[PDB]
Parts: sequence; C-alpha cells; structure tokens
Amino acid sequence: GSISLSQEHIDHLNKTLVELSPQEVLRWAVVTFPNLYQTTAFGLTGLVILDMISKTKPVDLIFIDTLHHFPQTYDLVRKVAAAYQPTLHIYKPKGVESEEEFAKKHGDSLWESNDDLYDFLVKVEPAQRAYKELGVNAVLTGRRKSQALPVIEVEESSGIIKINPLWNWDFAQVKAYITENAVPYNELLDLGYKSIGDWHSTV
Repeated sequence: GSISLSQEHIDHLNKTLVELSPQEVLRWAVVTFPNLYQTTAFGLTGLVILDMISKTKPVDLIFIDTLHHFPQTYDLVRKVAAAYQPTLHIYKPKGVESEEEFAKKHGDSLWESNDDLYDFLVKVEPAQRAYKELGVNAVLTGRRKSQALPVIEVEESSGIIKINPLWNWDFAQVKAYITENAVPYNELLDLGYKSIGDWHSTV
C-alpha cells in the first residue's frame, strides 16, 4: 500500500512546515510517515540531511550507483559508511556490477550514443526497482533554493511523497553547516564543482 494525501491536506502542511527548522521537519517526517527513506547522491545537501538524521532518529538511505560515478564519489560513500554507518541500500543497473561490464553489455559511451537508454538503465530503472522492493512511501530529498520551494510534494506517477527539509537553504548556508559540523564531502568540490553527477556528464 501507498499513502495518499488530499490536496487540501498537502496545502495545510506547506503553510505550517515552513515555520520549522529542518531538524524539526525531519522529526515530524519520521513520526508522520511509514516507509520513509532518504534518497541521495551524496551531494552537499544530502550530507547535511544525513548528518542531521544521525543526531536523532536514523532513516535508511537509498543510493543509485550508476557505475559511472567519480572515483571521488565512491571515496565519500566509503567515508560515510565509516563515520555515519547508516543503513544504505545501493541499487545498480540490473545485472551489471561495473562500468566495464556495462560497456560490454550495452556498448561503449552509451550516455552519448543513446542518452534516453543510458538514463533508463542507470537512473530510472534502479530507482523504480528500489521504490518497489522497499515499498517506499515518502522520501527526504536534498532539494534547496535555486541559485519558493514547497516542503512537501507528491510525485504523480508513484505517489511517492517528497519532503524537502532544506527547502529554504541556499548554497552558502549548506557549506556553512558542512564546515561547522566537520561533515565529509566530495573532494571534487575543492576544485570548484557545483553539482556532481557521472564522471562523463558533469558540467
């Protein structure tokens, strides 16, 4: 089963949840929703939320390993497994365990020869396999202010309820938190990267 919120109910929450700290939004989400998970690619906002979660009530992580992450990204996952020890569900392209295996099964540089198909294989399909296997009802996302955002959104296809605790944070306050709380971060940011995706499609 999946949880359905009335539109008048979604509207009430977006008016009251904005008065809460993100820490209070997280406690509220855990109390309110069954089958709640944090979906992250371990960008900066996901690390802020993960660190906040570590202080209170743990929430399982969902991580999509496209097999084409930066080496620096895999380093951060290893660091997070050590310092935070979360429950971490990792989903990969079905039946593939490495970028080399991916290239032999689907061809070289699929992300440019067939972008629609590369995206289904390494992003869309593992994510929908995760949501169905784990019976996900709500997810905490690291979506924030763009360089206003609702605190609650409903993904029309799956009925997944998205909660954005950092809805009112810009990039400055996020790096601020990372630095005071000594949160590990992707070392590619030291080279001036903003967003971090696959090693071949990050610009």
